[PDB]
Amino acid sequence: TPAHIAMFSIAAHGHVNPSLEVIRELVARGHRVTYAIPPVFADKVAATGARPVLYHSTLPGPDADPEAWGSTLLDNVEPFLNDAIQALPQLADAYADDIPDLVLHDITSYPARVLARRWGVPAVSLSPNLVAWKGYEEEVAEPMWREPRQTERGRAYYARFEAWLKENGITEHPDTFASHPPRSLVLIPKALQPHADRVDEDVYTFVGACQGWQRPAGAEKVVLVSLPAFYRECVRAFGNLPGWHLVLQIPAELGELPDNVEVHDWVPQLAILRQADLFVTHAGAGGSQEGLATATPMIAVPQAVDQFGNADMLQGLGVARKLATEEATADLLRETALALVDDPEVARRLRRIQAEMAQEGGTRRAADLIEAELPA
Ligand code: NA
Repeated sequence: TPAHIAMFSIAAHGHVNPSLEVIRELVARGHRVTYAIPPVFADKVAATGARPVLYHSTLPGPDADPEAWGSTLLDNVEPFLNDAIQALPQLADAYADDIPDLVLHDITSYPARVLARRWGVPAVSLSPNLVAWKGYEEEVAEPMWREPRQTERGRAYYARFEAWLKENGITEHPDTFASHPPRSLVLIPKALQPHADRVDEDVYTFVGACQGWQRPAGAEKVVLVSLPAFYRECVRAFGNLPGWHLVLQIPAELGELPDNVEVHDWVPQLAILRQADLFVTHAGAGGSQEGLATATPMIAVPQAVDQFGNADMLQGLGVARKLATEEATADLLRETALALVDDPEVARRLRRIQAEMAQEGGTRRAADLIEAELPA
């Protein structure tokens, strides 16, 4: 009698954590939720109340080095196809006698898309990062693929992808299949989406609200640094700076610590950000999102190209300064920190963005929108 919603993802934190609360909420509303997942994340998934449906994925495990996921475009993308080809039959079999009413999936799951179509039920894509805007194909996708696509390997990748879709009754081009879902909930704030003005809001809905430690007395400004020489620059930057208190998430090669510095291997990030006045971050999604949700200005120290994207966005919003690790020295860190925490306009902008995020809604709204897709 309860509707059966089948969620699909892979064993990667960034492709599971962002929708965990949505899944929990759907279970709380009485829906029967199953969640296709590799065994390493069975416990994680079961904790939401959803039933794990186990399958073997050939993608790197959640603890693998980022290098394992590849350095080139083809190296990054082929694994998702290879995985999908071998995962599809496993999942088809697992669900054969219990076809769901609706398919939910993280963007990485090609099998979810295929099965939704095979089963004749709606699919809802859940994006943990930015989505395509109108013009993306000409502006980003085509230029990006222009060279690899014309190589032998590239031609054979796309040939293989087309054939696989053809074997499952799909005639959409693989680029459409992969990058252009019919319906998507975007789990990042619109503020972190490039060209958000050209995103098709009949397809995509931004639901980026941040639905997902004690400040020392005498601390007038609290700075959290989260994700060597850089940590020591931070110690020199904030150590014994009057009124400041530094929380360093990093481990005895930092040297002697001043009294206003505390170091942890792990910290409750969101809990500290609620009581923090500055956040030094690598500017991945999540970090960027929690900074905005807590109206905490940021020093963005990006390294992995997308972070350079988030960082430029944040800096474009006037709520962060982007620094290279070459610039990330004590004097510049301190100067930047003083300038950001003392700027009433930075604070005003953060309040605006925080309010916009609240309006997007998060968990409750996402669950509503998923229910609205129940062919019902
Ligand atoms: Na804050």
